[PDB]
Amino acid sequence: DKDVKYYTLEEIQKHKDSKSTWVILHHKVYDLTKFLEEHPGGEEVLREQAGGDATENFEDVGHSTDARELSKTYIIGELHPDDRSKIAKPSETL
Repeated sequence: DKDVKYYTLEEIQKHKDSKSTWVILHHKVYDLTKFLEEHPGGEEVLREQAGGDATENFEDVGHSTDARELSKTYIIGELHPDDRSKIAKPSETL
C-alpha cells in the first residue's frame, strides 16, 4: 500500500515530545515537521490548540505567504475512523 495508511489515535495523540508535529485537518494526519521550523511562532499552529471547530473551510492566509501546497506534501496518511468522532454502531441490528 502507498496511499494514505490508516494510522491510529494513540499514534497521533502522542506527539508531546520529539519533533515533527502531527496535526489533523478533518480526517487526515499532517506531519508538518517542515512547517514547524518555517514560521517560528508556536511550532504547531495549524488550528489545533484552542479548538475553534476544525480549521474552517481550510487554512487561512492571515500569517501565511506560500499558501499553495502546504496542506499536501506535509501529510503522511489518515486516521482510523474507528477512533475519529464516531463511536456509534450503525447496521449490525436489522
